[PDB]
Amino acid sequence: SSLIVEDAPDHVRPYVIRHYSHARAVTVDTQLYRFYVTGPSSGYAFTLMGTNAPHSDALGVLPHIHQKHYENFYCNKGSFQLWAQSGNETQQTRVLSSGDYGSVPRNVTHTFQIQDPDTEMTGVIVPGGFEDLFYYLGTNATDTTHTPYIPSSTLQSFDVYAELSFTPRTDTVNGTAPANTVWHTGANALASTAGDPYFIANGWGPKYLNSQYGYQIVAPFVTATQAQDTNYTLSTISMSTTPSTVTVPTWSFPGACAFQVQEGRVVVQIGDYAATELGSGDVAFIPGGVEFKYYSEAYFSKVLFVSSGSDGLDQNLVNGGEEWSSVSFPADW
Amino acid sequence: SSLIVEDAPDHVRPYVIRHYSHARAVTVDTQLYRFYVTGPSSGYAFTLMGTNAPHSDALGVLPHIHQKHYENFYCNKGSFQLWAQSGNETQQTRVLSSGDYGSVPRNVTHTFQIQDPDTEMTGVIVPGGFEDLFYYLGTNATDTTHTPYIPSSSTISTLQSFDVYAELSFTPRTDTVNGTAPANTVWHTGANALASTAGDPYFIANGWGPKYLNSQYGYQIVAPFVTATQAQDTNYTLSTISMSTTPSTVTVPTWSFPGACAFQVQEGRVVVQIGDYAATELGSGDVAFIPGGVEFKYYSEAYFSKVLFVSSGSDGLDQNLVNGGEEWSSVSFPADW
Ligand SMILES: *[C@@H]1O[C@H](CO)[C@@H](O[C@@H]2O[C@H](CO)[C@@H](O[C@@H]3O[C@H](CO)[C@@H](O)[C@H](O)[C@@H]3O)[C@H](O)[C@H]2NC(C)=O)[C@H](O)[C@H]1NC(C)=O
Ligand SMILES: *[C@@H]1O[C@H](CO)[C@@H](O[C@@H]2O[C@H](CO)[C@@H](O[C@@H]3O[C@H](CO)[C@@H](O)[C@H](O)[C@@H]3O)[C@H](O)[C@H]2NC(C)=O)[C@H](O)[C@H]1NC(C)=O
Ligand SMILES: *[C@@H]1O[C@H](CO)[C@@H](O)[C@H](O)[C@H]1NC(C)=O
Ligand SMILES: *[C@@H]1O[C@H](CO)[C@@H](O)[C@H](O)[C@H]1NC(C)=O
Ligand SMILES: *[C@@H]1O[C@H](CO)[C@@H](O)[C@H](O)[C@H]1NC(C)=O
Ligand SMILES: *[C@@H]1O[C@H](CO)[C@@H](O)[C@H](O)[C@H]1NC(C)=O
Ligand SMILES: *[C@@H]1O[C@H](CO)[C@@H](O)[C@H](O)[C@H]1NC(C)=O
Ligand SMILES: *[C@@H]1O[C@H](CO)[C@@H](O)[C@H](O)[C@H]1NC(C)=O
Ligand SMILES: CCN(CC)C(=S)S
Ligand SMILES: CCN(CC)C(=S)S
Ligand SMILES: [Cu+2]
Ligand SMILES: [Cu+2]
Repeated sequence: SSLIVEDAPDHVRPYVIRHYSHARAVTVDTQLYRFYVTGPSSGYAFTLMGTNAPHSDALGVLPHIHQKHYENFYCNKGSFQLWAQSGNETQQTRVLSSGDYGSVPRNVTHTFQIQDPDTEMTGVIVPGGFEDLFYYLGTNATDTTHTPYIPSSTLQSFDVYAELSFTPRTDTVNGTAPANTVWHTGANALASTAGDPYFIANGWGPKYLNSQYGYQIVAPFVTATQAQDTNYTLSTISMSTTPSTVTVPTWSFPGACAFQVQEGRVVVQIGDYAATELGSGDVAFIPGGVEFKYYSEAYFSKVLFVSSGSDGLDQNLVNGGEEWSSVSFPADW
Repeated sequence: SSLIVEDAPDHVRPYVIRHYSHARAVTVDTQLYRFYVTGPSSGYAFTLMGTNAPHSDALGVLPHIHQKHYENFYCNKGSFQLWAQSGNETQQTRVLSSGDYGSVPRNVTHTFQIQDPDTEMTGVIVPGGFEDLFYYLGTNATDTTHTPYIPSSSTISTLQSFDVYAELSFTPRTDTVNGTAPANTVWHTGANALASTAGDPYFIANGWGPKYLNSQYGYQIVAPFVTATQAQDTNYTLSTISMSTTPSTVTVPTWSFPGACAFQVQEGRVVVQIGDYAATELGSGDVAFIPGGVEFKYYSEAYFSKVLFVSSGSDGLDQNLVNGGEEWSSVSFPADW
């Protein structure tokens, strides 16, 4: 019943789960999957999973579609290539490195390939419960030492539909194809409407500065425009420390939310649990209707944030802030 | 008084300085430099600095050589391109992303260019005190909020006294493809070996260099960046050390080495206990400094942590772990103790 758990709970409650906790681990070939937030733990709001894997010369999965789930690919570290296509639109591919993001709405064909030896892919899937597929195809892993990974169609019920006619394009240059795309060389926009895949390289997407509680920079990844009926938001939030004269705000939202620290040290105080400090890869989950406070102990922290509903923490900070063109906040309060 | 400090001390002593602490910050144009370890703070053993900067369409510094300093470029986050050339050898260039490493021995022409918006370059220079150059080039920055960087002839002689020798004829090559040039190079697509020849620059992509597994105090994986082979008389080692937790049945070892050493956490949560100071837990980018001859203990509270480690001398912690370990081909440690 303590706040920190080794596997996500089997019912909705506040919790924190450390990076590389057991988290119902399974392996699929050389890949190791951890389920930090599950359907049961989030009341089916979303799934937050981590995949660690070594370099592979082959695709990590055969090309496929999910008709009822929206997947979000975030590169925690290392690098992996992601391919995506909607309808008959041109097929897109990007090589994601640390902090890069790839959006895969429902009905978008996709696959990936792990490039670097110490690669970690954080997946946020909406709605929650998609992890059953990985329990099913996976082999349970005890992983006593908590090592990141181990050194070395008919799945319609799980919402997986094969796309055997898809051929991942092979004309990648400087991490992107086709050639007329912007990747780490300029600004990236979110898709103009729902249904289309899109990618945002670390620090190149739109940002908003909120100065109500110290400085926080929200970099939206998914908004109402893209989520539509899937009804969620996703972004990174970067944070300064909170000045001594500023009260750390208490929040209570209609929907569940969660974050995974990427950089820095973030303290979270949820419900009646102790204020707890989270470091890299650690995850905090807050049920809808539960009060919480968070602040950065580090001088700069950045977290990956997901929320069920259209008016979660990220959107609130955006609406209370202003457009902003830097990954850094002002030097003066 | 307090193990944690906001600026590197003006003398040798155990300390920890948190990521983005003031650290006697200066700005050089859009770049913000923090001096986590200085000549005075390390007894002149080495300098460890952090440079945070936005994308630039221009070189971050005019091409130059240092005759008496060995520089080490480590990419904490973001990305920057680095060019390097030893004498008449082929000019090399790589685009470094998170966890990538570039080695620049004495007498090697080099320059860099910041590519990504949130870029952080950790520089380790031997011997220490090299930072005086940046005190001169730079303008003091108060940076009250500790933001990573601030949003939006005559010199010839001066620069030489700082061990900076301009190479005006050097033209950084412009035929980069997939983050590397020339074509016959290995970058994120295969193993990188440390240079077998002293004086030659070399690069190691994250996780692609040689590694060693030490199983004496839990699992630790050392990934050497600089060894005696390369350092020679500069007399130091540089590597990353990855760590598992320490099993309850294993005693966390107490270490002491003649030379000063230091580390900056890259990933995870690492507890350090130095001398008679209280144990302190370090996170992303935090730096711990241990004077030579001072006893210290460290362990990882995270299930996996990785630190960038530098040591003065030929047989510091990283070399010790290697000597007590075995060749290893994975960035992960075994699943069983
Ligand atoms: C830059 O790096 C990219 C990878 O990000 C390299 O792309 C790779 O290019 C090779 C050679 O063209 C492709 O392999 C070839 O694919 C064709 C088509 O299937 C096949 O007929 C050949 O037998 C060979 O296997 C490879 O698929 C492609 N990889 C990706 C992910 O696109 C690119 O070549 C690099 N450029 C340079 C100049 O180094
Ligand atoms: C892949 O990305 C690389 C950068 O990593 C691109 O290399 C860049 O290529 C351009 C044009 O060839 C170079 O600019 C040119 O430089 C010359 C010489 O100074 C000048 O005469 C031209 O006016 C122009 O400015 C650029 O310097 C070079 N960058 C680097 C760092 O090498 C490459 O073009 C990309 N390849 C593809 C297919 O996208
Ligand atoms: C996805 O495709 C299926 C089958 O064509 C279709 O029934 C469904 O409406 C699509 N869903 C969305 C959200 O477009
Ligand atoms: C999977 O679970 C079974 C049943 O409890 C166990 O015996 C086996 O060792 C597990 N496999 C792994 C790889 O952890
Ligand atoms: C969106 O999610 C919020 C928060 O969970 C929920 O209260 C609301 O009913 C949802 N809206 C729709 C139309 O489902
Ligand atoms: C570097 O070059 C200088 C000037 O040519 C030379 O005097 C010195 O011996 C060289 N140093 C090293 C370590 O090679
Ligand atoms: C810059 O800071 C240094 C170190 O504290 C100080 O010695 C120097 O005088 C400062 N420069 C100015 C102009 O104040
Ligand atoms: C190398 O450094 C160590 C530790 O500071 C020192 O004890 C040793 O004498 C040095 N060796 C040389 C050749 O300077
Ligand atoms: C394994 C990556 N993934 C989960 C985000 C899919 S291919 S759906
Ligand atoms: C600022 C980068 N640098 C220090 C490592 C040199 S060009 S010497
Ligand atoms: Cu999928
Ligand atoms: Cu230099």
